[PDB]
Amino acid sequence: APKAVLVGLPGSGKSTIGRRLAKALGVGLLDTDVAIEQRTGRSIADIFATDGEQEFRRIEEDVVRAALADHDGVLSLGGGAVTSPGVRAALAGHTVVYLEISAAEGVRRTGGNTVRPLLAGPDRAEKYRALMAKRAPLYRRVATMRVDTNRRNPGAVVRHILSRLQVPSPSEAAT
Ligand SMILES: O=C(O)C1=C[C@@H](O)[C@@H](O)[C@H](O)C1
Ligand SMILES: [Cl-]
Repeated sequence: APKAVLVGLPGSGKSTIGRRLAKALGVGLLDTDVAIEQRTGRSIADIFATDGEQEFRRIEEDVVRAALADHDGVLSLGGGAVTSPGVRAALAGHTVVYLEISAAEGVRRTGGNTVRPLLAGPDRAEKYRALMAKRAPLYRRVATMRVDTNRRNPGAVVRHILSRLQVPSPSEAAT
């Protein structure tokens, strides 16, 4: 079972944090969005467009359940997986790290490299805020470790997690 399952919104640093955490632990990194494409040979968008949302979610849940069973390292969950009741059920009992950010912080961090993100109009930021209002309550439900990542360097976030994922040395009996 995974050392840590990472959840959060775009802008939470989830990709970078996952890689860095896996590097520090020396464990494998499995991203469920990548795994779905590797197992189907179809892009995320293609699946949505042809089989529909519900079928994408069923495929994703199968992938997530298999990873929870078989993967020992860091598991990075796609951003909509927790909308599936079966995924929230399957997570119970796992170590689930929620990289928590505010709506304002998320909007800032998903603006990209343009200097004047406001000039493109409010629609993208409004859709982001809507997404956070829907997703954040579900991430708080499934979390076992909430980590405030607002204005923190990704290395500090990794240290915070590592200090709360320590494993004692085994006894003689265990060895
Ligand atoms: O927010 C979502 O529901 C999604 C997030 C991505 O990680 C992908 O799993 C896909 O684009 C759906
Ligand atoms: Cl690091």
